[PDB]
Parts: sequence; structure tokens; C-alpha cells
Amino acid sequence: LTADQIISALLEAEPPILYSEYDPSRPFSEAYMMGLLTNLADRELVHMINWAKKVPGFVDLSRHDQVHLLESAWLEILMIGLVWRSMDHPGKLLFAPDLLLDREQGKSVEGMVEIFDMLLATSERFREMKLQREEFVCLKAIILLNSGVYTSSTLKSLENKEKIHRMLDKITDALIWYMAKSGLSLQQQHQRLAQLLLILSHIRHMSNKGMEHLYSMKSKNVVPSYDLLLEMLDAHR
Amino acid sequence: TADQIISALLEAEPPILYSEYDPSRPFSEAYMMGLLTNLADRELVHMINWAKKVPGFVDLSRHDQVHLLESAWLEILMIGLVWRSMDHPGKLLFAPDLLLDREQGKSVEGMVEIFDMLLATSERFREMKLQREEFVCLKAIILLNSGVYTFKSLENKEKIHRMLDKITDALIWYMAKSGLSLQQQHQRLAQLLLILSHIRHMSNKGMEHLYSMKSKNVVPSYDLLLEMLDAH
Ligand SMILES: O=C(c1ccc(OCCN2CCCCC2)cc1)c1c(-c2ccc(O)cc2)sc2cc(O)ccc12
Ligand SMILES: O=C(c1ccc(OCCN2CCCCC2)cc1)c1c(-c2ccc(O)cc2)sc2cc(O)ccc12
Ligand SMILES: [Cl-]
Ligand SMILES: [Cl-]
Ligand SMILES: [Cl-]
Repeated sequence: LTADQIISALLEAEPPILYSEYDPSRPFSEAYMMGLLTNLADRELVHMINWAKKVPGFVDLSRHDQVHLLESAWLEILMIGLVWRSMDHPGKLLFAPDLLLDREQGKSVEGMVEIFDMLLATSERFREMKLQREEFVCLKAIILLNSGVYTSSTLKSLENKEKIHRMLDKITDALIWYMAKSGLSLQQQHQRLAQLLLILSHIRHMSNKGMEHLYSMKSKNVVPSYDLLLEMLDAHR
Repeated sequence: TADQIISALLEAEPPILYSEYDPSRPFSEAYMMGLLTNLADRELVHMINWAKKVPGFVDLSRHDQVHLLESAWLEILMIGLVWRSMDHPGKLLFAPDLLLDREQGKSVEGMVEIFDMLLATSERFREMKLQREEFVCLKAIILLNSGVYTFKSLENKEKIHRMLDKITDALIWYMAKSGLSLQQQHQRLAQLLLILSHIRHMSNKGMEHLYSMKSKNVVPSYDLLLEMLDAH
């Protein structure tokens, strides 16, 4: 696929924006807020699997590798979507069209304000850089494919590792091509590519801190089970 | 210029320290962790000297310098370890007198996971034939980027961004001087910056492993780093 075909496929695969089912009449307790966020994330996961299967090349990886990438990336992907939705809302996190939250609301849950501040800082960075939808979808696909923890290896794992490397190179090419099509100088192209890929290190950090936080709130039932992900991947929706 | 950035970073490389490993002592976990702790402690002093040689870093306020060092110090130690280890497949070269394999990492509770990640990162660097010029650029990028999204202030942030961009320019310049095509330049740049996200992951998991370990002086406290910045 040429660079435009990759971007076109990713744009067409964008998931829908879901609502939190927020009810203004309910007391807005910590448990109520976290319950809304939990059910929202759970409903977003199904759409994330559908999106992943449309990432060029993803379904040509082994089903094991598909699951493993989703297991590693799912919170990063939720977070970058949040940051994108919040770009045009300084100081706010737009979890859903009916759930806009600020720092002060995060303070009510121990450990949440620190992560809110990191998410807000990323949204500010995206706003300042005027991140384009074409760049966002490339970054989200890179997150999915780069998520696997470094690792005992078999011919199958090496085969999929090389495929993932080739896919990442093509998305890099597409990100650069979009910038060139948009008129950026060669010097601006490498600087902006570097700045955008460096933000992915911050999103990784936020995901790690977020996982720590979820485990301190819920003992178990925090990560999607392997069987759950495989079930959703195999569905012929 | 780009050549001046690369030459400056090469000249700023810290010395390779020894662990003081004594083969005659019983290699208890306490003895090993002690060697690694004191080694890291001694490396930190040289990391401060090096940081002040990263172009632009001296022009930042003490508060900003401390914040960046606070966020980056373990990643910087780890990328150094990975670099020293890429001539030793299957081993981590903490120091020339302390070369450890995966088995020796099992002695520490919860360390084999981090060990394997570091080993795999060293293999990645070996496969890519990472050059010293690229390595020093990556270390400088880690220093200027790890803490920039956790911070007048708006101008200070943009100032650090410009400092980063000058290192990116130098890293691409080196690749262009080495003969890579434009496509290979952008591909290799992306490959290296994506490895940095994994080194960030390793640092985060190492931090969780150090705090949970109850280790003494897990992090260089703010006041500690603040005082070391005034040594020179
Ligand atoms: O609040 C959440 C969140 C809540 C519950 C989650 O997991 C619920 C458990 N569920 C188990 C089955 C598999 C899917 C996860 C995940 C994110 C979100 C985030 C978060 C923010 C700060 C913080 O300290 C921790 C998390 S970021 C985010 C983006 C979304 O699109 C949805 C929820 C969220
Ligand atoms: O063993 C260590 C290590 C041990 C103690 C440390 O903290 C020491 C105390 N702290 C140091 C900074 C000043 C404040 C005191 C840091 C690294 C090293 C690493 C490590 C690996 C896996 C893991 O799970 C945790 C750490 S990586 C590394 C590279 C080095 O050059 C030296 C030590 C190391
Ligand atoms: Cl020494
Ligand atoms: Cl010394
Ligand atoms: Cl090269």
C-alpha cells in the first residue's frame, strides 16, 4: 500500500465516539465517576479490536501476536484517543461528549490528578503542534505495533517480529509523506517526526502509571483477559 | 553546527567505572546489590558533569535541570548499560569487572523481567549496528525529553524543545554523512526513537522494582540533585 492508502485505511477505521451515560441527577461520587469511566473504557475496547483489524497488515500477524499487542497497547490507545478528543478544550479532558473533567475533579481520587496533569500536558502539546487527524491515526497505529514488551524465541515469533518491523517502517513513511505533502521542509519533517515519536514515550509512561493506579483501585478484573481479547478478535462482526 | 554537536557529545562521554567486584567474596545478593548501588551512585556524579555538557542544558534554570535529571537518570543509566553490553551477547556489562548473565539476575527478586528487556534492547542495538555518534545523541534526547511533559514557563518549555531539535538535526546529519538515503534516514530515526519508548518502559518497571525492594535512596532526591548541580 502506498502512503496515502495506509492513511486512507486508518482514517476510515476510526472508531465511533461513545457516551459515558452520565446522569446529572446522580450524586457525583468517586465511585460513580470511576464507574462511568470503567464502563466507557469497557465499551471502547470492542471498537478498538475492530479498529485494530483494519490497521494494514495487523490481521496477517498470528492471532497470538494480535492479542499480545492489544494486551500491551490498550490503555495507551484509550489515552491517546482521550488526548485527541481533548485537544480543542484547554484544561479539560473530554472522556466523552457527556463527560468533561478537569484537574479539580481528578483530585478527589488519590493518584488520579498526577495522570490527569500528564494527559492535559499531552493535549496541550498536540494543540500547540496543531496535530492533524492523519498524523494522529498514524501515531495510534504505531502505538499498537510498538507495544510488545521486549523479550526463548521461535520461528513464529521472529517471523512476526520482522513483519511488525516492516509495518512500522511503512507507517513511518506515511507519516513523513503526509508532512511532505503538507508542504513541510525536509528539516521540519525530521524535527516534527522526532517530536511526535518522542511523545509516544510519554504516552507509554502515562499508561504504566495508569495501570499502577487501576490496580490500586481494583484488586482484579483490571486487564482484559487473553480469552476475552481472542474472543473479540475471532468474531466475524 | 551538527558536527559541533556530535563532537561535543563524544568529548563529553563519561568514564567507564568499575564495580570493585571481588571474586574472593561470597556473591550474596546483598553483596551484588551493594556493588550495583555504589556503582550507580558513582556514575551519577559523572552524569551531572556530562549533562552540563549537553548543548543548551547549562542555559536552563536549576529547577528545570533537576526536573529533567530526576525524570531521566535511570533511563540514562540503562541506555549506557545496553550500549556497553552490545559486544557481549546474553550478558549485561554493568562494569568491565561485573558481567552478568540472565541466571545471575534471578538472585534478585523481580529482576529477571527487567534483565531480559535490557538484554533484548542490547540485541536490538547490535542488530541495527548502532554507532557511538547515534548513541550519544539518543542519551541527550532522553535527558531533554523525559521530563519535558511533566513540568515564563511556556518559554522555558519551548526553549527545551528547540534544544531537542538541535540534537535531532545532528542525529539526522550523522546518518546523512554516513550515506543513508533520505528514506533510510527517516526510517532509522523512527526505529531509534521507538526503542526509546521501550527504554522508558524499562525505567518505569525498574523504578517499581526498586521502590518495592525498599532500597535505600531509591531516587536521587530533588535536594540531592540540586546540590550536585552546584559542585561545578
Ligand atoms: O478512567 C479510566 C479507566 C477506567 C477503567 C479502565 O479499565 C476498566 C477495567 N476493564 C476490564 C476489562 C478490560 C477493559 C478494562 C481503564 C481506564 C481512563 C483513563 C484513566 C485516567 C487517569 C487515571 O489515573 C487512570 C485511568 S484514560 C481513559 C480513556 C478512555 O477513553 C476511557 C477511560 C479512561
Ligand atoms: O542495579 C542497578 C541499580 C541499582 C541501584 C540503583 O539506585 C542506587 C541508589 N540511588 C542511585 C542514584 C543516586 C541516589 C541513590 C540504580 C541502579 C542498575 C540497573 C537496574 C536494572 C534492573 C532493575 O530492575 C533495576 C536496576 S541498570 C544499571 C546501570 C548502571 O550503569 C548501574 C546500575 C544499574
Ligand atoms: Cl572506577
Ligand atoms: Cl568516580
Ligand atoms: Cl548509520
